[PDB]
Order: sequence, then structure tokens, then C-alpha cells
Amino acid sequence: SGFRKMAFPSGKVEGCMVQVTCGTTTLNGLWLDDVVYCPRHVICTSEDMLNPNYEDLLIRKSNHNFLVQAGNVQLRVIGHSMQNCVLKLKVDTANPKTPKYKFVRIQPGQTFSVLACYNGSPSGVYQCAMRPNFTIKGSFLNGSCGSVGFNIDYDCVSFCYMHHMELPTGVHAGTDLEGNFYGPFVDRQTAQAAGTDTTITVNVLAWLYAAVINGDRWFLNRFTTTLNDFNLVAMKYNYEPLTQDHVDILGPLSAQTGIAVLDMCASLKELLQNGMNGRTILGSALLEDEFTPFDVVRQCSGVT
Amino acid sequence: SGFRKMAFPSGKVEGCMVQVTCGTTTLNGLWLDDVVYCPRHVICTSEDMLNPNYEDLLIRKSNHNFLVQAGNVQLRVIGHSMQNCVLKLKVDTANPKTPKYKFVRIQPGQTFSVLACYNGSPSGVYQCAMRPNFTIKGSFLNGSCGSVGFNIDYDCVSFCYMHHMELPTGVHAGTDLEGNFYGPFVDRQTAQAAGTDTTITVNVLAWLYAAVINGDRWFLNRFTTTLNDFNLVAMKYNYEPLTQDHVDILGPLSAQTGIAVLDMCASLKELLQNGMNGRTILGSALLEDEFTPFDVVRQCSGVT
Ligand SMILES: *CC(=O)N[C@@H](C)c1cc(F)cc(Cl)c1
Ligand SMILES: *CC(=O)N[C@@H](C)c1cc(F)cc(Cl)c1
Repeated sequence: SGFRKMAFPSGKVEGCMVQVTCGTTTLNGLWLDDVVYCPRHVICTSEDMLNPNYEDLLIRKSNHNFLVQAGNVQLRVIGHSMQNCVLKLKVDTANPKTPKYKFVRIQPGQTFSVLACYNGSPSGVYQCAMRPNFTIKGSFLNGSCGSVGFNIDYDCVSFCYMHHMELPTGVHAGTDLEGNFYGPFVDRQTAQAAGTDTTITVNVLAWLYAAVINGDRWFLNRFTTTLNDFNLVAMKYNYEPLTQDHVDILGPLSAQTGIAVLDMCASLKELLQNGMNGRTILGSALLEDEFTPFDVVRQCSGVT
Repeated sequence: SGFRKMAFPSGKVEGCMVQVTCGTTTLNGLWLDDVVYCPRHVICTSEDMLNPNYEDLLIRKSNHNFLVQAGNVQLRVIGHSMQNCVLKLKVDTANPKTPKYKFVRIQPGQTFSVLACYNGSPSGVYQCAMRPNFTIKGSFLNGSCGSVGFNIDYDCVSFCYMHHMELPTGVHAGTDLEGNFYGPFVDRQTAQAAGTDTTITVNVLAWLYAAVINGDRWFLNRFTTTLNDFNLVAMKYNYEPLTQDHVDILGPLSAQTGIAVLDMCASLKELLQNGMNGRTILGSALLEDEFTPFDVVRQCSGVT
């Protein structure tokens, strides 16, 4: 037992990290098969970032201007193209460590692991969720651009995020591996503000089920509620509305614990209205929302 | 910017995980060079665990009774020995993926990453601290025995923990890689209780410095204190006493932020006495103590 914010083992992704340099700008790239993916702003100077015309800046770049280094060895770039906000650099060598992979575009509320990298070298791994305002709260310093987010289904890595930028409020924005930003963000040094960062209700419920499985049961109340009644309280507290799709996904946790989904909603409603009163749940003094129902099942069952 | 509970990239350790089976008992082993390390209770039945005599149970075991599987291939065991609470199985093949490594015995308050494994296969990675009562609060299910804790200094893995057991209160106990338990725990199914789980004061201070670096400054107060005065409050709140050695280690964070260590102690004293008043620091409603001063420096500087 015990419940931790756990990331996927990062080895399969570490084997894909490379350094990409264009002129004086260096960031990370993801090398899968014979293609290196990286943020297109690798072609920009600090001045270019204020109002970049990427197609125009790219005209001044040839294959030899992109320096790709894997470990301490240079890869030969034989092609390059821009797809949305990412560049795809075709190299002459397939990555021998390419895992089985997919590119997926996730929904808000979904979680993933980030392998933060600098100069193509991994520094650490942590667990994130795509916030309902399409930002992530990561840990990214200058040069972390190009670090990726992913999930693993046994031996298949599903890449869902590539880091591009930090908003003036310190939250993060990036794209899927097709180069499309999550949310309305653009890769430009212009002030962009995030919308309301609401709480991912289905994830808090999943985490309350993890708490019961792990022996933290004090918050269990004697009430039940309905979706409509719960959602009136969710709205007041800036929680995401709960739908029958979320109730369906919590079914296995409801089955394992014998606690009906709506009863757990009623316990959450009381926690929102009464607060924690200085108590903790799974060592947290706030309601955690960065575990999906699948994450809780996975961690409580021991999937490898 | 942003500050996350970050684990070391786990690839170097994933390449060392194997499955060890003795009779009907299966757990994880760590394969480094031509030796596989695993908890000695791999030789026990459930009945043996109530009062095991390990030297006696080991007399009934030969090299061929230990089945070691790396991926889906069997390793040949050519020797075996018991060192404290671990078995060392000499195999005929050196692990080709053996990273540069050391075995270290950590002090309470020190943090490390755990690669939780089942059947020799990695399930996830998370960050722990050795608690002041020599337990860790991990996430370990049946079969996680043998999973290891480690730190990385660039390309050298320092293994500090091997998981052995869960106390009846759901906290975890294990050994260093020489088989010596942290704390007073024994590898027997007998009720063993943990001592006071005090808060690692030097780590909370480090995390308050991380909060200031990352823009969370509301808790900064207009006071200072002395070590003796602070420690009177630390004692009352079950925090570890702060020594000049801890002040010395916080020096670089004090230098980077311009906040004297004793002034940060005074801000922590006010947080202990006043509480958070419903506010958060780095997204937490409690004072986090599982980041050392070195972890904060590393994460805020981008070490790979
Ligand atoms: C990774 C990162 O933060 N890159 C910087 C240079 C940046 C700034 C900016 F205004 C927009 C983008 Cl996409 C990237
Ligand atoms: C990894 C684990 O929990 N192993 C179990 C079988 C166990 C039980 C016990 F009472 C003592 C030890 Cl060391 C291990």
C-alpha cells in the first residue's frame, strides 16, 4: 500500500533525447526512427521571438544549419520541414533505441510524465496533468524547450506533449507531437494569459477512492447527492462539472471499494463546504487532482 | 520556473532490474556486474516469515534453486551468499547495461528516487525521503520487494535503498545495498512500530527558498530568530532541530535569494504558529519536507 505521485519509468524516452542547435539557439529534440522533432522556435533569435514569421525565418535555413547531437555524436540532417509549431528534421540514421510509439493529443484532465531535459540530457521526471485551461504546471528552466510528455502502455510510448514556453504567470504551454498547441497559445514573446484553472473533479474523486483503498477514510460521510446537485457545488468551487461519462470511468473504483460514485461525490461536497479542518488525505492538505481514475487503478494494481 | 517533486531519470536503473524466484516466492533483484542483489526473504514461505532462521533456511537452498530472469532470459546462478538481509547471487554473465555505481547508506532527511518494480519489470518512479524514524512513505504492493532507491551524480548511480517490507501502519522499511536495515526493523512478520515521524526542518527551509525563487513570497515575514529560539518552536511542532550544519548547507540558497537563513527560520516559525490560513506555497497546503537543499539547487539550476 501507499499512494505516490508516480511517473512512468523514463528509460524508453531518455533513449530518444537529442540536442538541436540552430545558430546560437539550443534546445531539445525527440529522435524517433529517422526524424528529430523539436520546437520551431529553435530557428529564432531573442529579437525574432517578439514577432516571428516562421515561414520567412525558415527560408534562411538549410539542412546543414540544424546541428543535431545524440550523446556526443553528430547526426547528419538530410531534410527538414515545419509541421504547425514543430520542425521535423530528417536524419540519415534511424534511432537504434526507438521504442514502439504513438503520437496522441490528450484532453484536459489527462495526466502524463515529463522528462525535463537540458542540452539533450535528461535532468528529471515528474507527473503533470493537462489543466482545464490547457496549460501545465511544470518545472522548466531556459533550455528545457523540446522536453516531452508521455504515457506508456507496457512497451508503447504515447507522446502527448512537447514543451514550448512559459507564460508570464509561470505556467507552461506546449504542443502535441504534430505541433498543435494545447489551448489558444502561440509561440511568440507576447503576453498571453491563461483562463480559469479549475479543479479536475473526476481526478479528485479517483484520488479519494485511492485514499479509501489506502486506509485514509475519515472524510467518508453519511450522505449521497445527485449529479445536478453536486454540480451546483462544483460550479461554486471552480471544479469541473461531473458527467455520467466520469461516473462510468469511476465504476471500477466504486466496485473495488463498495462506495457508490454519488456517495463519494457527497463526501467531496462536504469537504469543499467544510474544508479539511487541518486534516490530511494521503499526506496532502488539499484535494489532489492530478491522478486520473486509470492512474489510481494502475498504481493500486501494479501494472508494469 | 515552476517546482515539482521530481525523480531522477530511471533508465540506468531499469537496465538493472531482474526477477528472482526461490520456490514459490518471486520478487525483484538488482543486477550489477555479475551479481544479483535481492531481499533474503525470497527464500521464505508465508509460514517461514513468522519466525525465520535465515541461515537455517538457506542450508536447504542451492544455486539452482534461485531462478533469475532478465527480460525473458534466464541467468545462470554460479554462487550465492547472504550479507546481512540481502542475498548476493553470482551469475555467469555481467550485466551489459551496468551503469557506473556506488552503494551508499543515507542519513534521515536525505531524498532519493524509487523505481517500483513487479516481477523484474518497472512500473513507475517517484521521489522519497528517508524519514527521521528510518521509514519511507512509498507506494509498494505485494511483489515490490527488491525495488531500489537511488540518486544519480551525472552518470553514476548511488544505490541507497532496497525495499523489504511494509509495517502494519502502511509505512515502509528496507535496507541499504549491504543488507543493513535503516532503523531498528527486522525482516520478520512480527508487529514493529515506527517512532515519531518528525518534519525535516532543513528540507522545509530549502523548499521555502524554492518557493521564493519561483515567485511564491506571501509567507515572507518581517522577523528574524536565533537557532535556539527557532528550535524551541521546532520542538513544539515535532520538527527536527536545526543545527549550524543545516544553516551552512542552506548558504547557497540564502545567497541566491538574499534571505538570511535565520530570517527564513523566522518566517517558518510564523507559518507553524499561524498556519497557512487557507493559502498555498508551491501548490501545497502543507510545508513540504521531501526536497533537500541540494535538490532545490539542482532543480533551480538544471543539472543533467
Ligand atoms: C522553451 C522556451 O521557453 N523557449 C523560449 C525561448 C520561448 C519564448 C517565447 F516567447 C515563446 C516560445 Cl514558443 C519560446
Ligand atoms: C516486499 C514484502 O512486503 N515482502 C513481504 C513478503 C515481507 C513480509 C514480512 F513480514 C517481512 C518482510 Cl522483510 C517481507
